[PDB]
Amino acid sequence: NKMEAKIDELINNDPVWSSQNESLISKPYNHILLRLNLIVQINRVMNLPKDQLAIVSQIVELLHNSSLLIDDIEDNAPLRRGQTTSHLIFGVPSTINTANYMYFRAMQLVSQLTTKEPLYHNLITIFNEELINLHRGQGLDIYWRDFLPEIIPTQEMYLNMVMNKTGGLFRLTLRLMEALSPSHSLVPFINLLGIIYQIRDDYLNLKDFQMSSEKGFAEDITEGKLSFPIVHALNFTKTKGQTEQHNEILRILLLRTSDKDIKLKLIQILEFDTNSLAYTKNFINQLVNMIKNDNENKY
Amino acid sequence: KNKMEAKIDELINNDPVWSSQNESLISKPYNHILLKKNFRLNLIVQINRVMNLPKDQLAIVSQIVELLHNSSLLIDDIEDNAPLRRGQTTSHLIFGVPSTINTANYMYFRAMQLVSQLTTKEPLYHNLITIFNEELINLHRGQGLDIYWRDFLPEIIPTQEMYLNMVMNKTGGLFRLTLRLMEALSPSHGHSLVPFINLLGIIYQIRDDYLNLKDFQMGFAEDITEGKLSFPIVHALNFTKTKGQTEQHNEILRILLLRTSDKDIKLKLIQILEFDTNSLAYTKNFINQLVNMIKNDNENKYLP
Ligand SMILES: CC(C)=CCC/C(C)=C/CC/C(C)=C/COP(=O)(O)OP(=O)(O)O
Ligand SMILES: CC(C)=CCC/C(C)=C/CC/C(C)=C/COP(=O)(O)OP(=O)(O)O
Ligand SMILES: [Mg+2]
Ligand SMILES: [Mg+2]
Ligand SMILES: [Mg+2]
Ligand SMILES: [Mg+2]
Repeated sequence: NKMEAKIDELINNDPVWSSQNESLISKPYNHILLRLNLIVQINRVMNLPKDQLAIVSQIVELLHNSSLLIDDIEDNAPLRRGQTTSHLIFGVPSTINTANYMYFRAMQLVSQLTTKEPLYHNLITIFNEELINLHRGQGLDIYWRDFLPEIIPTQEMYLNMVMNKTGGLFRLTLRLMEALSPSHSLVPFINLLGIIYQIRDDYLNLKDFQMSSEKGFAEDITEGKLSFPIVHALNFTKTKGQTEQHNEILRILLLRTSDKDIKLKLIQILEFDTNSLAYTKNFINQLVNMIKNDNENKY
Repeated sequence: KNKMEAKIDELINNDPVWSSQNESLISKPYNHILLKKNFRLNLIVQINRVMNLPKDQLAIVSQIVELLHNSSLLIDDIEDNAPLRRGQTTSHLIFGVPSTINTANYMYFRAMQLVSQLTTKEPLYHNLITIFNEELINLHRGQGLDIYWRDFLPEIIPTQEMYLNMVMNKTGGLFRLTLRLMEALSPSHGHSLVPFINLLGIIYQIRDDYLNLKDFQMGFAEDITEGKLSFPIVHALNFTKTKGQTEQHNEILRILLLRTSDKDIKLKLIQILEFDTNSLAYTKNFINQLVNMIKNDNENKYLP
């Protein structure tokens, strides 16, 4: 009976959870803690009170930092922001759980943006839709990389995955803001910005290695990722009939090598053989021009 | 310059592109575990006898539960480095850890979208999202504490109480989630059945822990390989500690820390549990006491 009593108290109450415990499972997340400027610039247009902007901001940082914990497991990364990745320190298991834990903490902050039922309903739908999109882009990015060469994505395919994957968070922040704006839509512009952002990340990952084997590590090659330059090189070589080059590119990616000279041979293949690096640079300026060269404010 | 801008223009002005083919690719890890219910759907069907939801609504709740459950297994298996799930090879060993994690997470939000099709009644919908959000936070708290104890062993040796609060959260979360949504949707229903569903969740987990050691002794006893702080183990470790049985307490710990697949060694542990601590007999008596609170609930305190 003393057991059955202690048990009756257990089941007739909320599940117990201390802050000691909160601390123990937040380890992976706190470690990565060791944007915004953008949210501020856009708010000049949305005019959200500071209190509400703060929450939108905490929400995005929670989803973002969490994404990195996961992406680093998925991409098998050893370094983020210059430190060892959380999963290498605390393990893949805790990191997955903590990161997924944070997704829901973020969802939980949404009920603090409003007390109005209809408005709340739209913030949840937005949250849910963009998260579904983020996983869709990420899903494809991982599939192409891991089942290569089952699928050699074209430039258009890569661009759509980028819309979902990177455009996803950009759109979630904006759409939340537009829905809260007490005050055309900026989504298209934010979509373009996300694309510019992802192709630039892809680009610099290799450029900061071709210039200094101590500026970047061209980790993307190690991961075997189908970056923008890589997608350009694989299609270019197939189209120009460069079978050997096409195949050597695949081989190097499939190796998942940390060899600096092998990574540098691939970067130079993109440099002189396929001109993927020039192509990517020029593609980035063109995308930026669409913006800088918009006097009619269509963006 | 000009045709490339035309295409980028079309691209950024449209919703993100997604095909049915892409959906198949992203679902492979999921559809793979589907080849594994009429016992999860059974309890839902019986409980509806008390909640009386319109069938199609009941189907949605149902679909939501298959998604969360199945996706949780995809992740638990990665998290527990399990080679087998219900007989076949786990998805992460076939499709890889990356796709598996992502596909399971993708399903979490798919399940969340289903929730907003259970009703459009603004008030009610908020209670459904709160419930969903609340139980997923709890499930993750339980899961995180179970993983922590296992991966940090022997830093913290949980007590029985501790193991039970962890269970309320972990396993009880999906049970409560289902129940609470059903109850909030109910058109009818007496006292809340959460307490009963909580007790049901505890029985289920401990039963799971017990059977995993007992099906081996009679089941590969994977829980030993994983180094999991199960109910019998939590009992063996505290019992031995309390009896100042130093060398057995340590031998238990050495074996769990071996993360071994050696049947001889897994057996050496099961025997410490039978002959030294009697943890298996003790776990058995515990499940029985828990079930008796149900079989002897003439007052209908927990039962409907
Ligand atoms: C926002 C959110 C909750 C997302 C959940 C799904 C998820 C893990 C998305 C990945 C987000 C992302 C763009 C990571 C970095 O991309 P990358 O692969 O190029 O990695 P890098 O930043 O190191 O270049
Ligand atoms: C419901 C949901 C969305 C969950 C997501 C988070 C997650 C990984 C939950 C696992 C829940 C659970 C009790 C799994 C099995 O327990 P176990 O560790 O004893 O493993 P086993 O049941 O295979 O023996
Ligand atoms: Mg990455
Ligand atoms: Mg990535
Ligand atoms: Mg498990
Ligand atoms: Mg587990």
